[PDB]
Amino acid sequence: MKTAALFVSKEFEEEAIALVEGANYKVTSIYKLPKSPNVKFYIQYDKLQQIKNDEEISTLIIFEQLKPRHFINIRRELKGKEVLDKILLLLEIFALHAGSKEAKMQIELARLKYELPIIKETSTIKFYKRRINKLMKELESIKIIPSIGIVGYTNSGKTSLFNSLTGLMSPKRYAIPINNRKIMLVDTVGFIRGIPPQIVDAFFVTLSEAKYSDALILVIDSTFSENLLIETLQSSFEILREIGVSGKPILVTLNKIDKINGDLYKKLDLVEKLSKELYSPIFDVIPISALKRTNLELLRDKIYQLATQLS
Ligand SMILES: Nc1nc2c(ncn2[C@@H]2O[C@H](COP(=O)(O)OP(=O)(O)O)[C@@H](O)[C@H]2O)c(=O)[nH]1
Ligand SMILES: [Mg+2]
Repeated sequence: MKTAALFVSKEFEEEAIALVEGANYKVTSIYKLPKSPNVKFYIQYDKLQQIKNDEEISTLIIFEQLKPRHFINIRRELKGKEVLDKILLLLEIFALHAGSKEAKMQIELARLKYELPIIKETSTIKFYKRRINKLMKELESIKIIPSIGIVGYTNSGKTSLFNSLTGLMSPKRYAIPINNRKIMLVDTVGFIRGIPPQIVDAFFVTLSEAKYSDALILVIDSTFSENLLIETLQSSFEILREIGVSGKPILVTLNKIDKINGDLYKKLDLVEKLSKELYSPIFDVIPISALKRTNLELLRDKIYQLATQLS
């Protein structure tokens, strides 16, 4: 596929894996961040030589923000093999999920702005600012069958749910038949934790495409403690309100129920009471396991009923 070597702290590893896969990479190797980073190469020189020459690794991904000197030196070595740091990784995730011209322009504006300090540390500078100025110009100027979008935080199992329904391009829109009805399933970008300031506008503009969909499926990790559940739901419904989602039916799926080892009904009833406190209209709240294929027919049937309600 696209294979990545990923450098990440233990604290972020789980999260960064799910991010790398949202950027359509397979993680084929994982290393901690270097204790004592290399002034030139950030990662160790011998490691960089191995990755340089390993035709099974297409891309180096470092879950941190790299200095311009690191980019210059890494890109030199890799010789056409790609390096993403954390900002460029998330811009890649956005680029793969964005279908609108406005989002595409914000992503490109961010990527241009991020290259500037790299070029400055290396006329080209002038070429880049003219494009940056043009896009900013055009952005300030633009400012003046049923579709169900899948939303939720990273690692909640949005891709697992989509794959499971589809039986599986960018952006990912995939029509499926349920009974006698055709339904368009839309992979929206996730809610993302810890978004670097530089890319917040590209993030929100990409996410705000969720308002194109007739209805939404909101995916929530059931393994979360009760107070983490409350917070996740408060923040999901916070964000949806602020991007201008209003009156769209929302089907909430409490996922990963297989991994709960614990009280599913109390979790379910908490999620249901709270989601209905925070938002209207809630279509329904159901428990599933997208991995273990638990309650998939329930999910199926509820997507069909919701599609019947929309039509
Ligand atoms: N145990 C369990 N794991 C799941 C389930 N759904 C997804 N996952 C896993 O959790 C991680 C996040 O899943 P993914 O579908 O990519 O989440 P996303 O970042 O929101 O798209 C992946 O390792 C999935 O295999 C589930 O129902 N149960
Ligand atoms: Mg995913």
